[PDB]
Amino acid sequence: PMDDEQVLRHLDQLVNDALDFNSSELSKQRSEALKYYFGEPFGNERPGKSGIVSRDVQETVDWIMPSLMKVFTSGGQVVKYEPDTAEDVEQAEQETEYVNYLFMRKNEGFKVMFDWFQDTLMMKTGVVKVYVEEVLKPTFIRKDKKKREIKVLCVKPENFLVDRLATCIDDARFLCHREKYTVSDLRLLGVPEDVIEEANREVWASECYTLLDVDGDGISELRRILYVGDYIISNEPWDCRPFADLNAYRIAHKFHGMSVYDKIRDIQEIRSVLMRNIMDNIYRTNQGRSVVLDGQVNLEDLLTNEAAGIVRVKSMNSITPLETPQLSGEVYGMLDRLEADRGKRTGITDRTRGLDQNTLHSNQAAMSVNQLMTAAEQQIDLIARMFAETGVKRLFQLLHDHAIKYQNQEEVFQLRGKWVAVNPANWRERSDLTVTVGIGNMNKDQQMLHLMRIWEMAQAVVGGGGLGVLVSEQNLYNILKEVTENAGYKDPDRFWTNPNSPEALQAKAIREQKE
Amino acid sequence: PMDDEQVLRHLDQLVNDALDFNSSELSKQRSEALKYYFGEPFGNERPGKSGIVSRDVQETVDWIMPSLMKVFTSGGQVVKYEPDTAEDVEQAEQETEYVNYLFMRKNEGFKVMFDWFQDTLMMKTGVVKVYVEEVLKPTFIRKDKKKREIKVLCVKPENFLVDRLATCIDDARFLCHREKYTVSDLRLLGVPEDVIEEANREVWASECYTLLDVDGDGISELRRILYVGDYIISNEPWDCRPFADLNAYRIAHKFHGMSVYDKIRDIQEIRSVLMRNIMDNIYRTNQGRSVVLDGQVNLEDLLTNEAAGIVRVKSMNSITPLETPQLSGEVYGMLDRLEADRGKRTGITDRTRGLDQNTLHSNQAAMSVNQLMTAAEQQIDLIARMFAETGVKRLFQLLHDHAIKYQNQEEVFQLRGKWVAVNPANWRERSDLTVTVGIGNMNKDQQMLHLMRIWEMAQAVVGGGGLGVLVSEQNLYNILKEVTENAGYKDPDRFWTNPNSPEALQAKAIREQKE
Repeated sequence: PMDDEQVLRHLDQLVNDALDFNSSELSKQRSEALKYYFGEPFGNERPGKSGIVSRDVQETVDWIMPSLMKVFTSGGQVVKYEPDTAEDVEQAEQETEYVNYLFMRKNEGFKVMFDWFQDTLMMKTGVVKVYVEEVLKPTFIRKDKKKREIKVLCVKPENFLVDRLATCIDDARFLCHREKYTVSDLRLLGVPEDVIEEANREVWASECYTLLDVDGDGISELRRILYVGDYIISNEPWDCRPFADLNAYRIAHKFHGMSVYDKIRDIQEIRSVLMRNIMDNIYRTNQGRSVVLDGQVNLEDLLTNEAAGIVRVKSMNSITPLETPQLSGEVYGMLDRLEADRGKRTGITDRTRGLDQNTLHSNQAAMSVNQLMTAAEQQIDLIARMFAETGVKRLFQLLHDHAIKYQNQEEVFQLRGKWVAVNPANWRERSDLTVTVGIGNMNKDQQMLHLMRIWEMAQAVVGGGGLGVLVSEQNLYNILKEVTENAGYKDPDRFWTNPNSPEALQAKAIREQKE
Repeated sequence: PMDDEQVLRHLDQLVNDALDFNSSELSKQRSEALKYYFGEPFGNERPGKSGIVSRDVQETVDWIMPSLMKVFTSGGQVVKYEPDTAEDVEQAEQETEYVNYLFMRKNEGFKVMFDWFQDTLMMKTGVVKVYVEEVLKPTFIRKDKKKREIKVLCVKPENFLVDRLATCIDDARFLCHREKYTVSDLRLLGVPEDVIEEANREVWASECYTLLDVDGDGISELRRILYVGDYIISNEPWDCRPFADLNAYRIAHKFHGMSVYDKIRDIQEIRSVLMRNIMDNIYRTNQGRSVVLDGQVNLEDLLTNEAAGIVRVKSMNSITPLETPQLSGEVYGMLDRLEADRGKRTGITDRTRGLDQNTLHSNQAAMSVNQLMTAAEQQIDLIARMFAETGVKRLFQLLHDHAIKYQNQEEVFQLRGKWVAVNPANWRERSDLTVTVGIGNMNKDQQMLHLMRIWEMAQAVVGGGGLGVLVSEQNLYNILKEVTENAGYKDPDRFWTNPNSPEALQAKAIREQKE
């Protein structure tokens, strides 16, 4: 109750414990993963022997990434809102397009997404941070005064201290983010002096989000602490934690899931060892092994690698050359099956290429039954599913950060017009069904089903019954509209519009009826 | 506060530190990469033995380049602007076409692009510089006076000193560019004397971009310093750093990403060693290995390579010829799989040739499912995506440097007419979606989907319902306009225009109605 200095030492103790545990465990694991990625020697390499390391996780990551970026960083259809039925187009589409328009094309593009995906695929956990800034450009043309802009950035997860007893973002009692916050930022804040650590002195700082009770009452809400160096700090009650913390594999109830390294390290070790053995056997067979006596053949055949062929002995005549058998063809098959198993584990793409010109293509029905059930239920779809289910948290965080206060700014969603984004509703609910393992039909198959099935059905309806009783031009407009949606030229470039418009009235009730 | 000379020594210290660190680390890495590229010996070659070096990064780079040139140096559709809806054609198309027309066909062509791609694939980072000139030709025909022309150029990245704590272009506190700026340029500037270092004395100069506080206040904005030789300098507050610093692989939060060499050096080493071993084994088997005594067979078989067949000994009769086994066909498989793995890493194009004449071609739907999902999610697409998202910064830099003040010059975009380029808007937003991993359908697939699908859809609409209520002639003109867009004869060579034009009035209300 009424704590002002003991909170500083308590936070310092918590930060020190987090540093020790996180550093030891996660730094060890991530250093192992990074050394595995860059083909660093494992430590068992022998002097005077090749240190051949078969990079195996590099290709795995480089083939996981393009699928995820194709399925995510293409359009703003990743997440919907689905509000109450009558009021949907008023805000749900507007708010979804707004959060898409500010996450993409407004916040460093998808570069943050690339760094986030590297963090979640390499450091076993990828997390970003959402904060605000202020634009005060005194240009008296584009006088954008008092622009409290929202920015999202990756946090270099080595500086993402958090207690282990969370198992979720909204379950931790303490989160620490280590930043620099150089002397320029401190001077802007207003502190008069410096700490132990030219104006810029590369000082270190930290930010703490934790729930406590400093008002002499029960446990209060979240508090943000600008604990830099045990000095003038910024303590303030907060509302929500702006973090996303992917894990990319969703292990049982522990916070940090495994990474690609954690499940392909054995494959990489086996492949590297076998490659070293193969090339060592080749080198030994070419160089040759022989037993020589002491006192004769002192020249050790001049390393036996001299391009002369003359050995010379002294006086001894025998020399015992031992034979090292050459490895059979089974090892080639072992490498082939090792690569096949590595692919089967996560990168089920086979050779990641389609340069088989002799092969042909044939479809029986439903577009080769959905390309053989999406290449037999690719794990990539599940990975994207959970990636989207966790980015729902980021999208909600940005929606809240706009609903508090951003600006009177507008969008370009197929037509001009968007009011101030400070009075939407949160809707407390999001949906990402249109991406992945759910209904989530990929555009190339969703459009095939849609076009073929529904179009032939509609043609049969028009020919047989009539567009009056059954589907009319109003719904035929949608039949074209999602087709153009899959084509990408949705509203303005190919109108087809005719919902109920003044031009539609002339087109329909003048020439089509009085003809 | 009020610093006029300590800034010189501070900048000198920063430049010296950057020189030391950048030189050591990056110069070592780039020298290794360059030696690997030109097939230079690795240092482990033995005297009197073949120094065969199997070049592997050469073909990789020579296959990466053409895809980049095809996807970038073809048309001005790489980057759009997407402004507010109502005012789009007024400036967005105009400004986009202007920046394309000034970067291309006006500034050295794409040679800058070629050098940029070599720099970003060779030295782990490719960066260009954008500056302004002043052409004052007194040709009193083409009186081109006050030609504040903007020019871009690659900067030979060995002269791009920058601190390591940036991790981004607009995050470094200090950027240094080393130039020559010979005595002619110094005399033009107005300095009276020379430095330690014929009129031309190949003098050395440097340009510094860094934020400081020299006005006795808080840390100010960026300053440009003409720090040449610790002499008369040109200090001035600046606005934006004109660099783009491609990295081509987007490693985790460090400035310099890895290059092709950093991931194919192991493959090159393995292939070179294995080829050397193979040819050494062949040469040894042809030459042969035999053991001879001392004092007899002193002629060492005349190096055993004489085309005579007569050996001669002395008086002994034994001779011990040892047998070196010949390499089996398993090494054939090792070479094949090594080439396959080198391709699968980045150069996923298999032999880059389609002279398999016995092969055929067949399609089930969606044009062989989009050439099998773009050859199974080509890494080239992701590389082009990141290049576009990084060159967006360069395009914005050019737009700013032109919108500040350039000239009253015009364009040839499908028609004459373009006003002065000093009053556009920056729009603070760019889009490169029409190229790459996003919706971004490559022209051959976009055109197939668009043309085919939309064409049977429109024909069915016209036959069944009618062009009146549904899609009209205006939207059919858009259909044909994008069809020709995919072909390159867009507006004038095949008009089809009829949007609403003086000829369109007679086309509609005279022939089509009174027939």
